[PDB]
Amino acid sequence: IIDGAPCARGSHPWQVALLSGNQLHCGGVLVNERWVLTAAHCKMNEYTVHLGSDTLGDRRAQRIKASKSFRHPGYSTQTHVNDLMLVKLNSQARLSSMVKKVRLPSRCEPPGTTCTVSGWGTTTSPDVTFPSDLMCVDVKLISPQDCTKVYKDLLENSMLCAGIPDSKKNACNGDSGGPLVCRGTLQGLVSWGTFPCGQPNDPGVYTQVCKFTKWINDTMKKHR
Ligand SMILES: *C[C@@](*)(O)[C@H](Cc1ccccc1)NC(=O)[C@@H]1CCCN1C(=O)[C@H](C)NC(=O)[C@H](C)NC(=O)CCC(=O)O
Repeated sequence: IIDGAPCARGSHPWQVALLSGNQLHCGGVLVNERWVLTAAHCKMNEYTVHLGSDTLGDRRAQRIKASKSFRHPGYSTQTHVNDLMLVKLNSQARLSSMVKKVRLPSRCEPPGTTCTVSGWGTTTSPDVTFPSDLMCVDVKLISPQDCTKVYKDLLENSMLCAGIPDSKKNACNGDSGGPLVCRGTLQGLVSWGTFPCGQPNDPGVYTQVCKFTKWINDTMKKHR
């Protein structure tokens, strides 16, 4: 997260981190006791899931191994369209005041809506600086017509843009799969942006979750 600040303590109980061993790979969100929702470009053979603490690497944080993951069938490693994936935990997560299921959307929030994106991604770019505390930044949803002016052919229908005019506030490497919450529901998952990160007027791009609830629900039902 670029130009942000530590998220409010305990305000993101559904935020998880996908680790490679004990090293940050991507962010993610807890859907239920057995599933984490994240970005498809974060695909790995297996993962270690961090839950229950705003401090990445917290010795007292819950840790669960995940061996199975399933990317949306329409995902492209080329364009990153449909950049979402479901990761199945090997054992069910222990829910508590600090580990909760995220609230999935029933509708899409309109352009201009103020939202919050979080993650343990780098706070600087290209030079990397990884925070120990979960970082947050508020951004506003940008209409597709307005975002297309910037990204043109890079933009696809199920991608959602968000940012603040003339501001560096944005997501960066390590934040993928992370939550973009607007007025109580998960509206996006961090997907991509420009490099270096934080270039003013270059919106952050997210997978628009309100377009995928059917797939998310059916996929979980499928793997029991
Ligand atoms: C995987 C996830 O952690 C990460 C999060 C992120 C979000 C915003 C900026 C940087 C990183 N997402 C990615 O890494 C995605 C998927 C891999 C490629 N990717 C990118 O965001 C890459 C770095 N962006 C680009 O390639 C963009 C389209 N190009 C440019 O920025 C170069 C052209 C220009 O600068 O205009």
